[PDB]
Amino acid sequence: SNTASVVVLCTAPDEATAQDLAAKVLAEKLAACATLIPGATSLYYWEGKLEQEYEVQMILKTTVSHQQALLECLKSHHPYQTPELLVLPVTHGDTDYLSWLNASL
Amino acid sequence: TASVVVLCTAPDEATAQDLAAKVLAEKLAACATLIPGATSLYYWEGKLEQEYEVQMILKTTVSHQQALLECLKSHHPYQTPELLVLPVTHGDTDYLSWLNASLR
Amino acid sequence: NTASVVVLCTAPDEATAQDLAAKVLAEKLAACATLIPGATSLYYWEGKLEQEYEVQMILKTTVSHQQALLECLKSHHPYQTPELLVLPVTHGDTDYLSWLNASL
Repeated sequence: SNTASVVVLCTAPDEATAQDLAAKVLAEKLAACATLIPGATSLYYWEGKLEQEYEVQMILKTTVSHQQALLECLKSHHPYQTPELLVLPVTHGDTDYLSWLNASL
Repeated sequence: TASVVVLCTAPDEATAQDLAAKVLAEKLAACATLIPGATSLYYWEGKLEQEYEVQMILKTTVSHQQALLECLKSHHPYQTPELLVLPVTHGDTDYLSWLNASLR
Repeated sequence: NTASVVVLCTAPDEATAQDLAAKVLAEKLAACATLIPGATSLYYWEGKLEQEYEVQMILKTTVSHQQALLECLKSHHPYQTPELLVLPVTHGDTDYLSWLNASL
């Protein structure tokens, strides 16, 4: 059987950072795959001020058994103090793809 | 305190940015990420439509999700825009703390 | 009114993504498909870091159709084993969800 999987959402200030973060967690085998979507814009209040920054949206694939380690790793290498680090559950997926995801870890 | 992620689409960046600033000011979401350059396909009144759109991803909590949806829906140019809620099973403690603190 | 879900699938290019979306829509296995080109997928293969420019697909459907959608998507997909993951929708705008269920 395959271990339950998840997708992790994280945002980086730019493409270089996003790729460095992705390369690192992939090497550490904490994620099986990482999708980087550049050209994004994030709006949020930071200490009372409305900010609007350019960001690269990251979507990382891994399993529940690695999510904790993945977030800890991402947070350490991330330039931001409190980066976006959210985990969404994958309730279902193609069996063979999930096997590859599991095998990659 | 359970966090959730909300999916919404807008016709252009101006409208998307307007929607975000609005819900952020009302403290119904802590953050909104906009992704332009997208395309949506769906049937409408019998024909397959293909529209250029901006994908929105907002972060909030279960306690605020309903109010967030109503507000977005109200200011959205469309009558029935995409408004979907996905559950967050885990997240960095500090980020989640910041998210909750940013809400109403 | 069946529970809805969102399906993530990655396509190698814009043409493939639109063809896949049109196909599943015609088959009534999804209600809507959002395509985000310009995405980069990173993963190890044969021992070396692969970097592919792809299209991120986000499809809307219900749990009663998730399995059929995945099978249709995989079959028409040019890759042998494309990314095919299902995320649950725990909530959403009532009218939107009704339209979603009705489109199926």
